[PDB]
Amino acid sequence: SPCVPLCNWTGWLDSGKPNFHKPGGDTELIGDVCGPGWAANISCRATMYPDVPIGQLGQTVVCDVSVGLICKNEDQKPGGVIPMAFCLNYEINVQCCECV
Ligand SMILES: [Ca+2]
Repeated sequence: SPCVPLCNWTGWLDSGKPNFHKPGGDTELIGDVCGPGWAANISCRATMYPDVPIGQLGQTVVCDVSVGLICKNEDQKPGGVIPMAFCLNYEINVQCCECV
């Protein structure tokens, strides 16, 4: 008697955030969490940019379809058009496959 995985979106979630200790460094890795070697859909956004892929706002982040999000701004950048610096809280939504 086997089970059958149900690939559902986790909902927008957030492992790591700038208000924790350092601004950039938002690494939300699903790949080694839900099942290393999966193939499912990811959506990467910022709370203030829910429509726009985070790189487009002038960011250097990599929200990768095989592993999850990787926000790491190493090069300093003061100022902005948002009252926040580079690499701000980002979040992902991934469609991982589970049964209960
Ligand atoms: Ca985050």
